[PDB]
Amino acid sequence: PPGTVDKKMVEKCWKLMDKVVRLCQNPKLALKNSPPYILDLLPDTYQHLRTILSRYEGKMETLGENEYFRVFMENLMKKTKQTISLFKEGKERMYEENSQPRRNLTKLSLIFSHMLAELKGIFPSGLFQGDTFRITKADAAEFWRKAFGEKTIVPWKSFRQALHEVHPISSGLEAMALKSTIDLTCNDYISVFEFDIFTRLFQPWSSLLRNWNSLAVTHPGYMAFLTYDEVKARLQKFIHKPGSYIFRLSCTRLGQWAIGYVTADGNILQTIPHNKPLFQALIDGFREGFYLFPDGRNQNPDLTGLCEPTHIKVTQEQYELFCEMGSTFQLCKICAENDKDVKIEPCGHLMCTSCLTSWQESEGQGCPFCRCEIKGTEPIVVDPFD
Ligand SMILES: [Ca+2]
Ligand SMILES: [Zn+2]
Ligand SMILES: [Zn+2]
Repeated sequence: PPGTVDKKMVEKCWKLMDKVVRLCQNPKLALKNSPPYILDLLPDTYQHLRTILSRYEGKMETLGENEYFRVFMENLMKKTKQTISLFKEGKERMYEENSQPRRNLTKLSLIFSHMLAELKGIFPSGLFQGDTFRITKADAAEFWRKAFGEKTIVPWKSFRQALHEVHPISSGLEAMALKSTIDLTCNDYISVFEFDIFTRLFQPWSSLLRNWNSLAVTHPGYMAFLTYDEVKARLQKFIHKPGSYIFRLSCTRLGQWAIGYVTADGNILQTIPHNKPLFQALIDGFREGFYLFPDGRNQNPDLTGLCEPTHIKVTQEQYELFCEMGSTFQLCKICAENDKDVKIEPCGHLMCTSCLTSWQESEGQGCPFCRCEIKGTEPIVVDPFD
């Protein structure tokens, strides 16, 4: 895997994508129009795929041999069947908002959003431009070329080992946490589009992982992907506390941050740092007295050490908590399909049985997360009532 793409497969994905549309059109659901919107993202993906097939009408063989497209269509079918099955098992819970199956539909919608953004970035106007994809940051670009050359997409394991040579990765828990941020399409593959977005968010390249640890992993202000209405909702509690701020990612504008803050008048405003790294904007904003309380907390981090040449560490408890951020606690964070049903001793990490088995059968060393020895295992129930 992944195998070549036949026209019979593309017709199969379309039959699947349509089934998801029919399910989400249900008035009993009453989805949110705010991005990501799956009822718009799917027909756009379909309409763009036709554009791709339109340009490769006379040259279909070369399209099926394209490594990126084989991966994309593989993930498209997997993420679509995952959504269809989500409606199947969830049953009545889908209708009640803020339910665990319903929340997973939001996570999947965000991934479908990331997929279309990647497809339009790699196939502009329906033509493959992957090998000539320009990585914005220079220092990040020369790294990719040295390690992967003209490759559009690479396996996570290959990407992890490569990045490890320049920016050290102390443990597998840091690796899994790193993957949760950079692997937008969630297909165990890293593309130039994904790599570009990440290296733009956590610039400079010289202190890449040292920036990501201090801005996302251990920073209360980090909110990942949120809607502006969701930013107003959380900051509304601290509307009587000028200086209260949070920063988020936007699915409609990848690669840049959006900082929400509380004024003295009692308003919630929102700015976008443009040409300076996030920590440089937070430091300056801290001196100005606008960015004072991350998530309303009186303990604001000192990021001034990032400008200096060199030097902080992160607990493994913080890495594990970061992995549980972008989704619900129910989901296994390895496959992001099945729910947890087994606990590993003595590290206490949770997962599903299929992943643990797949890791052991693949001659893996110990726990899939921390790679520590497995003394014993015990089963857990994640959905006790339903
Ligand atoms: Ca990916
Ligand atoms: Zn799993
Ligand atoms: Zn473990």
